[PDB]
Amino acid sequence: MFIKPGRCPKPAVQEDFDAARYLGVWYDIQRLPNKFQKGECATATYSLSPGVGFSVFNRARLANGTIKSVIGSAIAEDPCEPAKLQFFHENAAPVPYWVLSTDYDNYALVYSCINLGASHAAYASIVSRQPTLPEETIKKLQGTMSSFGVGVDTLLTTNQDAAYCSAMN
Amino acid sequence: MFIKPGRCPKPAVQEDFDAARYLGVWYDIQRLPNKFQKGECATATYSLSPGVGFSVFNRARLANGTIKSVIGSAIAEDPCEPAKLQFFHENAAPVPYWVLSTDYDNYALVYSCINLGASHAAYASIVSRQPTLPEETIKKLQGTMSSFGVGVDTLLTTNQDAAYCSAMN
Amino acid sequence: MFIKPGRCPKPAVQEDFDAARYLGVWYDIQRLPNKFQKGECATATYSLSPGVGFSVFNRARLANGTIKSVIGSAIAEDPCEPAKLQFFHENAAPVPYWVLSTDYDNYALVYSCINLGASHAAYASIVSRQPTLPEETIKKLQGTMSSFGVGVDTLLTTNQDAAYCSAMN
Amino acid sequence: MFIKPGRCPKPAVQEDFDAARYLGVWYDIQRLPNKFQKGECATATYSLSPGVGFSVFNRARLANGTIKSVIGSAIAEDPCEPAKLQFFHENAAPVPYWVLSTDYDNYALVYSCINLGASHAAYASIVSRQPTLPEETIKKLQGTMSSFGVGVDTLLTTNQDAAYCSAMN
Ligand SMILES: C=CC1=C(C)/C(=C/c2[nH]c(/C=C3N=C(/C=C4\NC(=O)C(C)=C4C=C)C(C)=C\3CCC(=O)O)c(CCC(=O)O)c2C)NC1=O
Ligand SMILES: C=CC1=C(C)/C(=C/c2[nH]c(/C=C3N=C(/C=C4\NC(=O)C(C)=C4C=C)C(C)=C\3CCC(=O)O)c(CCC(=O)O)c2C)NC1=O
Ligand SMILES: C=CC1=C(C)/C(=C/c2[nH]c(/C=C3N=C(/C=C4\NC(=O)C(C)=C4C=C)C(C)=C\3CCC(=O)O)c(CCC(=O)O)c2C)NC1=O
Ligand SMILES: C=CC1=C(C)/C(=C/c2[nH]c(/C=C3N=C(/C=C4\NC(=O)C(C)=C4C=C)C(C)=C\3CCC(=O)O)c(CCC(=O)O)c2C)NC1=O
Repeated sequence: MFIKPGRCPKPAVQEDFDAARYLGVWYDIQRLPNKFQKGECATATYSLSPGVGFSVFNRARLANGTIKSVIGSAIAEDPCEPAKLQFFHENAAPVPYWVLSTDYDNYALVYSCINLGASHAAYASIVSRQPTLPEETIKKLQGTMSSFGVGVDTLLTTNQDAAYCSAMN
Repeated sequence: MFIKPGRCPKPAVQEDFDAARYLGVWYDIQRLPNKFQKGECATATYSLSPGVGFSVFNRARLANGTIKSVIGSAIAEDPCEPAKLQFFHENAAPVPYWVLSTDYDNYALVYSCINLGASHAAYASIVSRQPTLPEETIKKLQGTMSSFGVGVDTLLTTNQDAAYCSAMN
Repeated sequence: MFIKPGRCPKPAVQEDFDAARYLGVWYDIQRLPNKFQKGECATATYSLSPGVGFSVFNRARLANGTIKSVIGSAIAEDPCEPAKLQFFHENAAPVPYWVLSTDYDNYALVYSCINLGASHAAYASIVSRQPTLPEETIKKLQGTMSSFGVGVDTLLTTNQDAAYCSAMN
Repeated sequence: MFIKPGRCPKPAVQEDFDAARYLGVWYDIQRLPNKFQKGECATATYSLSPGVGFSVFNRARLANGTIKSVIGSAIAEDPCEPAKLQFFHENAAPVPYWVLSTDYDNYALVYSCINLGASHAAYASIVSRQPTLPEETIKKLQGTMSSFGVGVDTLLTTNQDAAYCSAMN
């Protein structure tokens, strides 16, 4: 995660967030540097749960070409704030997952922040329904991140090159 | 939930709890009074989840013969404490669910407590793999409940009459 | 605490809340029924703390003329939300304390809610800098309470009779 | 804080922890590397609170000779676990503080852990009533830390040199 001074901000989340339209495959496009990051080509696949919330299956391509995957469950602990989710990954403690912005069909902006006293740890990701996203959409989502203090200059562009990422197919 | 003096106790939970063996159908036998309890003939069905934890489907027979059902998800937030679950029901805030004692094939004793300052609210339930449970097992589980301050003569016996409950089939 | 259907509401809190001006003595005027309420003539005294937040000293007149007192600490866990405090009483688990409305020199409306699955438990109190408060102010604060579902005809009027309460002096 | 893979461990805390005997001045002797650490010569001063818990005043000597200090409040949220404290520092989010071991008159071992998904952030400190502690006591407290996975090889010895730390007097 990205660690820096200050307490977690509380940005606005997506209004009338509809988890049913958020299901399916998302590609990782851009994100904060992540000390724990294993790989490239990252996707998140969200699916139906017979309980509440939805199920999570994330996949990434390690430098050696091995695919690393993790399974999880996503639940909105407050049903009146359906965009403020808790993610329960196998063998992980619970972490927050906030959908700050999505149009369901093209893009989403996700934020996770955990307080560490007078510092905090964050994930922040731009994702896409495709392995790329238009520069115009990226710049708008970067504008949203700068409005709660994310340094857009620090964001890393994920490797989604078709040949490099072919091991994912 | 039943409101009583004192902060939540912390009873011992089932050693080496195995959620796989805990899945399937449980019948409500006896429980604490519950002001918003709907119905009798109550069952809990626990099933596989494609993410973490397991999925919850509870059913009860309302007075006019309708079956009320609720969907939920159960997750052990700490995998080293697998008998201390959080239940996430549609339309409810998270509640704890502690498996105090089970032999998986006959009985379980479950407890849930939320602190209210110097007072608390609790659920406590004896459940069975059949619509009845032997008196000797009920008595042993009442003894466990009395060891952390549950009053035995508050417990209600659930109506599990085969004719009254036949709408459940 | 008073148990009712529904999950906790989230009423608006006092803008620009200034704990320094909120210190000193407050008299209980009206509150929700409270099964473990001890006494009448209730006052809350808030004082400086050498750490963060402020210190709490609550007093009430028991039926046999003894004064019951409790010590606590109040901390706003998020300094950007200074009217959303946590109160830590001797012998109690943490409880929320939200200053919904105050003019610092006459009245305050305080609210505390804890979720119990699909139901909740709450405290709600109208307090005054004097042992009485004008009817017009009581009526306005009842209107605020009714806007998030408090039933006005549940509220109890605290005994603040100068002769009955004289043991408090 | 020190960040590494895995979830927070839950080590045993000091039995019958008595906050009254823990009050006064403690010197920082040894601790985990701390990405947020400002200075050397660190002391913690714990004092009476008119509310619950105790008040905190920490001081350290920066490389330029300026003294940095912070104020805080310490509260045990569960009165039955008085060694498991929450520390509320001015402008910080709440952080845990566990007294793992103390004899009140010579030494204490303190641990703080916050989960970051499949990693965690920790503080771990050996403190003393004096600017030094016997090697025998340090080695015993290091044994306690190794028993829940702390790498004693990573611990840093705090500069408590009388001449360097004279700016603290
Ligand atoms: C932004 C919020 C965000 C959260 C809450 C998050 C948490 C998170 N992601 C994980 C894995 C993972 N997370 C991803 C990918 C994603 N995960 C996503 O939330 C998204 C949007 C993607 C990208 C498409 C992958 C591929 C893994 C497994 C490999 C790895 O650990 O890097 C893990 C578990 C690590 C483990 O088991 O070792 C956590 C706790 N990651 C995030 O980026
Ligand atoms: C002891 C722990 C215990 C917990 C944590 C618990 C929680 C719990 N049970 C619920 C419903 C329900 N719970 C049950 C039944 C059960 N529920 C069970 O956990 C068990 C063991 C049974 C019985 C076999 C049923 C039938 C419903 C739906 C009907 C109703 O609302 O009463 C709800 C939601 C109510 C709503 O949406 O209005 C909560 C929060 N109930 C408990 O009894
Ligand atoms: C509305 C929020 C509200 C909160 C958070 C609250 C909590 C609260 N009040 C308590 C006691 C008490 N609380 C009060 C009085 C007050 N307490 C107040 O917060 C206010 C505004 C007054 C009144 C002026 C008194 C007199 C006691 C001690 C007597 C008693 O236990 O009833 C206790 C501890 C009980 C014990 O140790 O047994 C709690 C948890 N009370 C509330 O009314
Ligand atoms: C081991 C638990 C432990 C906790 C919970 C802890 C938390 C903690 N210590 C802080 C400051 C501080 N903490 C210390 C010192 C100490 N603090 C102590 O808990 C102890 C035992 C000492 C040492 C004697 C000092 C001197 C500061 C202020 C200067 C600095 O930020 O380094 C801050 C606030 C930083 C700020 O306002 O910028 C936090 C959150 N530090 C810890 O070491």
